[PDB]
Amino acid sequence: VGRLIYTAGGYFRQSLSYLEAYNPSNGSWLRLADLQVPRSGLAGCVVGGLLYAVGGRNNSPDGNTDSSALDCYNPMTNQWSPCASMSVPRNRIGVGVIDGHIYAVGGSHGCIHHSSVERYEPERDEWHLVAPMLTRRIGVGVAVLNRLLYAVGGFDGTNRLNSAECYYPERNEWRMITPMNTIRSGAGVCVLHNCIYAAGGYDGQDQLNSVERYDVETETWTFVAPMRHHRSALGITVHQGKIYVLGGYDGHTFLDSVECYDPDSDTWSEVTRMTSGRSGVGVAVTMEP
Ligand SMILES: CCCCc1ccc(S(=O)(=O)N(CC(=O)O)c2cccc(-n3ncc(C(=O)O)c3C3CC3)c2)cc1
Repeated sequence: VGRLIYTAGGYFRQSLSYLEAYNPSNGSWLRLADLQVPRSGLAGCVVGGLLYAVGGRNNSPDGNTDSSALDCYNPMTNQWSPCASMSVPRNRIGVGVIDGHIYAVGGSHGCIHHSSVERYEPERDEWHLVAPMLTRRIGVGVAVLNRLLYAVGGFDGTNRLNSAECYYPERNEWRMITPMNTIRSGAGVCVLHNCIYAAGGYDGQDQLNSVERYDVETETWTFVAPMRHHRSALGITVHQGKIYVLGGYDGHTFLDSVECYDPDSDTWSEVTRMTSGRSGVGVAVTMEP
């Protein structure tokens, strides 16, 4: 009990500093301490009850600064603190956690599209590079299942991608997996039960409402019910056996919609609205502040 869905940063006209937390048990939203630096295209994650904001970019009227930052938010104090910075700026990043360690995957620095990957050790407050992906990927979806790290879709600088790959930590090695049925850049990627879900994204022509899942045992991708809204650059997380998607861009509006997927009924429902429409957020779940 007592866990909230935290959304950090995002974009609407410029990069945002908002930290806001949604309580699925009562429908309430709380506005919490702003990020020290506004950022869109970041990712969020939680280790040891602390919320981490990783990478992104501050797009403002006066600048476009890609972020190498790792910042940690403690719900017990409602305060952000800087942590060690990554080796390189990573906008449009994906992140995953294995065994208490944060993996930062891909992303962009100016016109550079990274294949590099690095791993953070909270105990030592240190990052170290690991093996790079087989593909350069920005707008890459990342998730962890069974202590394996997956990088899904994205954009390599020339093409949006349906390909996906998996990192095996004990071998420090990446291998391709079955590609998705749909090209997806800027999708929401998460894990639920024994599958990696890829929701939404941009296929090079349109923002998508379709959703597909990779069963790690059978190595197949299967479509599930589509979202109500087409969305790219959405936030995503899992809480109490359901997927939550937050915001994004539908080709017309920066959405405030939050939809929730129930795998037992294979249905999506609209559960709340953010306080304002935005894309490019980082999202994670931890205790209320
Ligand atoms: C263009 C204007 C359309 C409306 C719009 C949408 C979103 C934002 S964002 O600030 O959230 N952002 C903007 C940024 O960093 O370029 C952002 C963050 C994460 C992923 C992505 N993403 N997803 C799909 C694709 C794609 O093209 O394949 C991309 C781009 C190539 C990286 C974008 C701002 C404005």
